[PDB]
Amino acid sequence: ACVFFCEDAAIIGLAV
Amino acid sequence: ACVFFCEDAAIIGLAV
Amino acid sequence: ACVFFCEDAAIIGLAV
Repeated sequence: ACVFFCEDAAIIGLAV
Repeated sequence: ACVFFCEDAAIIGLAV
Repeated sequence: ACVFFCEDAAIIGLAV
């Protein structure tokens, strides 16, 4: 998978 | 939302 | 195209 930068607070790396 | 980095060259941050 | 940081393990930028 990939690292998306998404709001989750703050914008963080998110594994998608 | 998530930040995507795409070229138009120049890279741009795309807000989605 | 858009650049994604994806596992390929090492995480590599892919330009989709």
